[PDB]
Amino acid sequence: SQLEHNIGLSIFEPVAKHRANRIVCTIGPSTQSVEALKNLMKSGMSVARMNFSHGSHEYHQTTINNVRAAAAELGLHIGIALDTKGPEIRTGLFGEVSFAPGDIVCVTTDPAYEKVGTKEKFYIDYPQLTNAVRPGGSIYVDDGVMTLRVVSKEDDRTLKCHVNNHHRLTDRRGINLPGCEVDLPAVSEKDRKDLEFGVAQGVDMIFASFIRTAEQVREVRAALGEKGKDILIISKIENHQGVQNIDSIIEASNGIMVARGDLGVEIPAEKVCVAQMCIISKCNVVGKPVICATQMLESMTSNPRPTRAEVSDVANAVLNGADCVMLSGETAKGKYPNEVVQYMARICVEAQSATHDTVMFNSIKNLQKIPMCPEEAVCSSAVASAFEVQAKAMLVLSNTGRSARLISKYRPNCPIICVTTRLQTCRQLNVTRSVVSVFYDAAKSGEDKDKEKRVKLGLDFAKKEKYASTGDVVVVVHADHSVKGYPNQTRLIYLP
Amino acid sequence: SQLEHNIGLSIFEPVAKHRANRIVCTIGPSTQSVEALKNLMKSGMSVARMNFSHGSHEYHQTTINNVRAAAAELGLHIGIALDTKGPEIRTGLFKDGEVSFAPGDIVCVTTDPAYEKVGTKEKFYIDYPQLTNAVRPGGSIYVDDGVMTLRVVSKEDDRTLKCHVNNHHRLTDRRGINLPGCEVDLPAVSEKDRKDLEFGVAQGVDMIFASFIRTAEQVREVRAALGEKGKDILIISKIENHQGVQNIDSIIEASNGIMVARGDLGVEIPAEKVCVAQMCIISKCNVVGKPVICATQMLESMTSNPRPTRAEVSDVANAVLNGADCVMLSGETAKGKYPNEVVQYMARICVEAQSATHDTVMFNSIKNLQKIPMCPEEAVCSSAVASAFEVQAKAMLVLSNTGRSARLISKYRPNCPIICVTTRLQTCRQLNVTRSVVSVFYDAAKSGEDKDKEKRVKLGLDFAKKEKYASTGDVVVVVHADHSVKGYPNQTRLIYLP
Amino acid sequence: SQLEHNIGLSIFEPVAKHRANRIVCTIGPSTQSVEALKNLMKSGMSVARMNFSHGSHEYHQTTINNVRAAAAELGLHIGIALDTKGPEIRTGLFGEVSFAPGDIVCVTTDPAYEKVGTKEKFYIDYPQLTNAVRPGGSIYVDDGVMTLRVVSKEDDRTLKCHVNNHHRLTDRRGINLPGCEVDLPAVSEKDRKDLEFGVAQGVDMIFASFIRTAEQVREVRAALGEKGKDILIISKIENHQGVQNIDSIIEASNGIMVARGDLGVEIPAEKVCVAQMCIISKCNVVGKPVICATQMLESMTSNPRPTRAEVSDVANAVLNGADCVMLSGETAKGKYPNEVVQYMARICVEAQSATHDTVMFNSIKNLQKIPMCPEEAVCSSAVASAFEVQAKAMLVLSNTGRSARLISKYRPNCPIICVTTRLQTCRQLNVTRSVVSVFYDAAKSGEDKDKEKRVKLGLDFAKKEKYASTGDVVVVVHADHSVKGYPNQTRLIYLP
Amino acid sequence: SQLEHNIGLSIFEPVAKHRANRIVCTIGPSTQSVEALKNLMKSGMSVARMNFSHGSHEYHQTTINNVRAAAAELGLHIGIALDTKGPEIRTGLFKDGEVSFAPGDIVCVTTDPAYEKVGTKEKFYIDYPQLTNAVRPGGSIYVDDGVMTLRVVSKEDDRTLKCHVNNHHRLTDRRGINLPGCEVDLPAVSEKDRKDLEFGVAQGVDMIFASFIRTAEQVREVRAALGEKGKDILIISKIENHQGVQNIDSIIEASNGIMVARGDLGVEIPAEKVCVAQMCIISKCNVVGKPVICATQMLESMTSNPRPTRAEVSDVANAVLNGADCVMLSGETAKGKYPNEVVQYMARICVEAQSATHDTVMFNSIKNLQKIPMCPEEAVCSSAVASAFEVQAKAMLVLSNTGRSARLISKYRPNCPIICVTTRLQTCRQLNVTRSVVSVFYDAAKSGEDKDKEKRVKLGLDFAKKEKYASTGDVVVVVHADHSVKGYPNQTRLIYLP
Ligand SMILES: O=P(O)(O)OC[C@H]1O[C@@](CO)(OP(=O)(O)O)[C@@H](O)[C@@H]1O
Ligand SMILES: O=P(O)(O)OC[C@H]1O[C@@](CO)(OP(=O)(O)O)[C@@H](O)[C@@H]1O
Ligand SMILES: O=P(O)(O)OC[C@H]1O[C@@](CO)(OP(=O)(O)O)[C@@H](O)[C@@H]1O
Repeated sequence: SQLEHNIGLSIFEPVAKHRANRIVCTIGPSTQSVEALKNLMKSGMSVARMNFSHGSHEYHQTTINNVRAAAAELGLHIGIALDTKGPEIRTGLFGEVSFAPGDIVCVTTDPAYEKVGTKEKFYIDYPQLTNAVRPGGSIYVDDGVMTLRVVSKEDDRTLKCHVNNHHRLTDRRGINLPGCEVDLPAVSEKDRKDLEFGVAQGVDMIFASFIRTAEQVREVRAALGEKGKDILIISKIENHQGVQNIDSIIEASNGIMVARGDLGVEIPAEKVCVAQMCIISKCNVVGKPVICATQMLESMTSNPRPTRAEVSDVANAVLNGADCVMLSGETAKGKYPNEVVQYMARICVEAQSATHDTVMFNSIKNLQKIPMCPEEAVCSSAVASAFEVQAKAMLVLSNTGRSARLISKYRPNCPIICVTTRLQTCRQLNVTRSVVSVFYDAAKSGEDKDKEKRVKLGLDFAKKEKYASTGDVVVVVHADHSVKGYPNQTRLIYLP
Repeated sequence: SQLEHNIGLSIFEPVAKHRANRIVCTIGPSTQSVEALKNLMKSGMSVARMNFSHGSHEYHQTTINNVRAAAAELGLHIGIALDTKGPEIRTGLFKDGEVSFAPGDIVCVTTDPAYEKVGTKEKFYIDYPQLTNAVRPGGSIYVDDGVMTLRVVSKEDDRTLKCHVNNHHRLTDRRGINLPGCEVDLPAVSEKDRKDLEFGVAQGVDMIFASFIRTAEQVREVRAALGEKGKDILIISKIENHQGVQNIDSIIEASNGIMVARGDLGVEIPAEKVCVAQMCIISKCNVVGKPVICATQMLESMTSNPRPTRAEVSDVANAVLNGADCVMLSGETAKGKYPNEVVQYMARICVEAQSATHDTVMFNSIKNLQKIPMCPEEAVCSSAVASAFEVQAKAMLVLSNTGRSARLISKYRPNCPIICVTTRLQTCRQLNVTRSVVSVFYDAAKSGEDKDKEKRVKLGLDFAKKEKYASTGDVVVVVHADHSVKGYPNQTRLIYLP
Repeated sequence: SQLEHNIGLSIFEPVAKHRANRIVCTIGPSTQSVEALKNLMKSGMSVARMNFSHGSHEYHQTTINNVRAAAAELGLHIGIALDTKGPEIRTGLFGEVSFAPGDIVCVTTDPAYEKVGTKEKFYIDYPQLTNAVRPGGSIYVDDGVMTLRVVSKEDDRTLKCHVNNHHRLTDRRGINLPGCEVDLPAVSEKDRKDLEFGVAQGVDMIFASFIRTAEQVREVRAALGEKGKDILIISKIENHQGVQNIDSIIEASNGIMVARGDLGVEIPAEKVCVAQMCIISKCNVVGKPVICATQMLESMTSNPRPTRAEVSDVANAVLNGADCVMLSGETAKGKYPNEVVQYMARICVEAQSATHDTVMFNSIKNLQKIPMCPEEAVCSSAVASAFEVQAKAMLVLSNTGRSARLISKYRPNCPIICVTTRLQTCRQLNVTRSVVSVFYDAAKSGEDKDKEKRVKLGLDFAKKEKYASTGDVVVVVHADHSVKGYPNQTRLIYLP
Repeated sequence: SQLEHNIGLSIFEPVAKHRANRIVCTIGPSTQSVEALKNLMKSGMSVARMNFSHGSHEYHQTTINNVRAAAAELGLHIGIALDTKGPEIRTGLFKDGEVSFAPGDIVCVTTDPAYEKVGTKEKFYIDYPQLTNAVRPGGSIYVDDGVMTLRVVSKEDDRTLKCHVNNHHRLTDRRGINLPGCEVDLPAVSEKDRKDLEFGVAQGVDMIFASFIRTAEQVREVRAALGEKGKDILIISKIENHQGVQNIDSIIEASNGIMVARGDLGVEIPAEKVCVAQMCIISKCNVVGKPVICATQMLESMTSNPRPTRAEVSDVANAVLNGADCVMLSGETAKGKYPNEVVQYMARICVEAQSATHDTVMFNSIKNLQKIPMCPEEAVCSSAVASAFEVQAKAMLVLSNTGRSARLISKYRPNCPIICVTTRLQTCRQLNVTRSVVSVFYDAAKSGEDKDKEKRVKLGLDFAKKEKYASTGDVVVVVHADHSVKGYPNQTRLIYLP
């Protein structure tokens, strides 16, 4: 039981030597230089997030170039993620006002009130407004620091609203419709240009904002088009629809972000913790990477030490089952970008060492539909045989990354060394728990039909990184001599 | 499995009507007035914490009087907790009242009290005579809440360590010292604690939060300090350093309860190791059935902001999921801008984590670790909770004079309120640290002996009905003694509310 | 796990002192005298079975009188069971023949062939014959020592049959239709007279032969009528229909007999073991007594020692979960009636001591629909609290026996002392595992509204029978001072 | 749970096509002819047992030759087992060749060999010199297969016990003696066993069923007796008395397998305690992965009747449910009227009990009791069986030269056939005592080295197809070594049948 595992926990035992979970950092002024990036990588960054809410194509190009130069200097494969600005609902032009508690205000969707507007009749660029918010429900303004409650519908396009608290305003502020189905495009026009940038520049994954339906995930894929077919889509769940539609969004995506900042505006703050637990477990169950985001070490934007709550939050995201934990402002524009990543890495390792070896393995395995595909039977059994011999490492050949993700899904307690023939697989596997990638250049080194070259490369990597030594058993997953497309074989071998 | 339970969780379902977990609030200038305290109680405060690190007896008397007046007007039973300063290690003074250190700086620290008032950048005093025994070369000394770190380089003599400063810091008079990973032979109770404890006993406080408990032997010395007049006051031991964590079993045995004092603990042990200690300490309390409080920075940002961070919301939820009876607020309510709002948030998060808890998993896990044979009252209490799950009881009702039997039922983590009918007002107040329990006072002076339990049972069932725990025709599980057994409950009944 | 429980088993540990399972014996010439019966009771008999297949009303009256006198001498409550002859299918008159392997024969249902018949055209008194057995299936003759396979339908009422083996014949022999729905009456005319005898003489239960449907169980109850409303009906499952309809037969009956002798003729012999396991567990799950019958110690009809298979069979019926095990020929007409019952009792105790304490409790509890009725919550929790304190006995007040059966359903490891106000409850509880009955005569002793007299009677019985001593905890189940109709209260008390 | 599994059982469902359990038959005048033996093999005999309690070497040679000829004509691999007489305790002779005892009779028994040929009602010989040490006053001596019982009353001298006869019995020359609950210091092997063992080794028998094993030390003495030429012959130890049961762990360690010899055991220990020993011994073999045979009277009534009793059917089913690899027939096939029919019945009951078994419960239970870390081949074998369950494999295929790896897979109780491709005919024959296994012989003399395993794998997959275990496009789990590892299998593959 969890309870019996807990009472056996000790703060005096050595922690795991090899960190399983993965850290995503947002880049910004704190961290854009090649030097800052290198330190960030030494500190524990596996994925660089470009927040496309702000900055131009030129700014983000500097980010891209600088990441790639930092990584080449350190001999690392660092994934690069494009986080889209996303379709959004905003007020029209004004140039300011002030709305102290108790006021009564009118919001219009007629586009002749866009450039005009005042304390009494201002624009909202969402043209379906008087559908979504029926009388009695709420309109959130500016990440919901200000709440408005609609009484009724004035003309076809205006609603009447009782203001609830203090606040100032300015043009083009952010609007939320909490608990309301929102019928926006998956992809804004700015998003189209940003995605096609991302394709052209070869980003590894897209963090797709405000994903509400499976259909919107497919819109994002079609926009990536043919040249972008192998770019991961990580759907950001940000409102009640996302949560409602989670099953089918998962099916459509390569992975999920629990985008708690935005989600905690759209749904009551205390319900985010139910959503988190639910979503992370649903992803664990299908073997798709999941990322926990937002304010995880927030106070380290300004302090050299995190709060007790913040350490807890990181530990528990790991215990919940998240592959990755993310940093936003902490690394983008904080005083202590390196220290915050180092803390995050230590907390990960600690939560990982407190995790019961085999509980996830069994739980996940018991929820799988029988019969399995052969490769999944091979990968789950390989993880079982890793526990059985206390393997210090596993080794998988994977070109797309599929097989690595499939092993990671069963949650072994050792590193998964993935020898791959694709640089982009090395980068994309950065969002998958446990996996460590080694590139085999098949053009340079030859075909390796019998797998011996890649196996040797992987076993030598295990020695060099001090995962294992001579005479240690390693579990090795790839195809036999004739099967193509997936691994059908496991071997236990002793390092020479 | 947890994993299967998670995938079935819903944000769309109604949440539990009755909050199981309890909230301890620290009182300060934000919240000390009668009016502020009524608001706090309405928002969900069950225990008022006084931090005796600060403030005179007069300040705290006002807190006590105000809490009592507020609770009287509302008809609530509210616990009052006295949190001791506890013994301390501190530097001496510095010349000019301050001195600045940079990395690489070598400084001698001495336990020779000659140097107490004349600290410099070269040499300063630390008031712990066992210093040169406690930290060897290589070991660390933490200054000013760990903000500054010293590596001990060598022992110069039997009272002097040569140290290396690890980082930039400005140091003022009499800063706190922490000796990570060292035993520490301070008394259980300082001279000041005695005057505060005596004050506590005189004013009739319900519990001590005893600072810096490292051994069971110190818990007993706190009990001895409270004397005969304080024999009934709960001792909740604060676990604050590596020793406390290492001796947790015997400290639990000796205490009435535990507080995981995360702020201090995370200065003594690496910050990341606090989550491991929390999970362990909380579970070990659950297993023996003693209340445990989780403390420190749980909603810290709401000291200034009307909304908590995402980290802070999950912290509260996860403390409840770990199994904590209580969650605590410190500066959030002592000194903060939004003391009502933060208690309201804490209460909402509590209810949400409770509703996301698998109903029977704790019950089973806790039951499976008990030694067999149980004493009869524990077999009675655990089997009552089992019966409650089996009929989906909306409430349980237990007669308890000391609180023992209420705490014993709560140990098994029912998913419904536990209505306790008690003959002691102090039990009413002290059950505020116990999950699920709701107290009703039976006045035996007014109403008579109640040997056959009928009046107390009627009072409880009326309470359940009035307070909307249950309605006519609902099954309620009722635990007390039969007509002859004395000293503990040997009987369980299932009863339809009349 | 079962496997881990097994490897811990020891043949050197003391066995349980108090036998939980119950033994039914068939009476006959070996065992009809008052003396023989007394020894049989001393040996371990809890229920006397009168086999109404043979013997007259007068013969069985002697059995009844003699049982009641033996029991009164020993101060015991012995249940008396009437096992009905049952509707049956038989051939017509002949006066004999012989059918060595390979022969070809014709069977008719025209009743003008009843008194006549020979090697070539003999009667079968089941008039729906050419419906049930379609060409290709089989007709069993004389407990299926002889099998016949039908080729086709000659005239409306005749079938043509290929004989399969040697055998002789005589008038009025037993016929089975293996795998065929058989549309007979639940109650034969002989059965009506026998049941009304049973009512008049006050038998405790009816072992109802050849029960195929719930509806037939109700026919048996209606025949018992008003004066017999409280007589247990134990339905004997004897063919594939019984097995198919088991759920609804269980619902209708007070209990079940797995009538393996008859069942092993109707269905393939090896399938009886699947049926046994299934039926016994279904009864355990609803808390209704079940009896395993037929050939359990067969060879002890003639030998003073059982075979290894026979000892195994008894042990495993107990391990399967059966309340009772039965003896037929072994006690009715064997040389060693006392020894066979003594063996059976020792095997029961051994299997009981090898049973894991709490596995049944949990298994049964986990299959119950939540919410439970209050009395069932009380009874299951009382058994849980018995395990928790290692109670040496439980004590229940029960007038109908309902509450005793409900405690027994949760399978405690100690005796269940039942204080009852009805002599017939004492007798009927003989088919329920663990239960030991004490009669409280309320007319003689008074009302006992506060339960103290019956509780004292039960606690004194616990002392006298050496279940418990002064200072032992006992779990005591009855109503509180105001509730009527069921127990709502449990207490743990120390024997004074 | 078992209980939930039971309630879902159906008599109407199709049963498994391939029998997992194996059947050992004793050969006698009913079954010795080539023709009788072909019929027996077609009916399901996998191992032919010779009972060396009776019969000359010539009789048994005929059995061996006939078994081999029958199996050759059918193309079957059939194990041959030699069951030793074993050492014995017996009475001496009586005057007039007999003597009758009644209850209450006092009789002296002596270990003085002077009395060996002149037993009377007053005094007779028992050929066990340690008698007066082994049974104290109060203890029992069992005569003539326990049919007669003596209570030892007193010790008259160092070679004479005064006894009380418990029951009526007529006693003839040289009846068997059993000393219930006493250690018994007979040799592992009698002088006769040596000539039988030597005969066994010369004729190339596949296994010994070694009688009356009480200690691991005796198992080793049987192995030493078989010498170098018999180093490869399986020793299946017969557990026959309390010692055997008490030392089962070390006897298991020393043996290749166990037979629960219920007939003899139930003379030594109370008859009811045999079910407890059976369940324990069978499970302990399952846990270490050594074959276990259940024996004695399993279908006894079919010695004379064409149909078994209800007890006998459940006995076979329950031995299979306990976990026995094999079930045995003795007189049923040696001396009986219906030797084919009884084997056919045994086989049908086996298949029914197998189909009623929960597929994965054994796998899990067995796996959870293994020490971690496993050796790599056991991790390979148990994980292969896991993969078989996960894809609902219709067969597994394993390369094994000694049988070790086949037995290691069988240990984990897959629900499908385990096809073993072996390079030794003797392994083919010896795998007949192992659940699920079906052997194919690869002739390395004819067909070559097969270093890369491809020929042996093809032979196995062809076998699976020909024998209707699986068809084209079915997944099959395949276990052997990779191209470099020697001595054990380090590799598992899932392969679609071509
Ligand atoms: O790229 P994924 O989809 O993970 O499949 C990789 C697997 O396919 C195989 C066989 O096709 O790759 P490879 O051909 O490169 O040797 C396996 O060896 C390898 O484990
Ligand atoms: O006869 P059953 O149906 O078991 O009900 C008996 C129960 O009812 C009660 C209460 O009605 O009987 P009683 O009135 O005889 O005292 C309980 O005390 C007793 O446990
Ligand atoms: O005879 P056992 O002990 O089963 O060992 C057989 C195993 O060893 C190996 C390797 O040595 O045999 P082989 O050399 O005959 O190919 C594996 O292929 C095979 O599975």
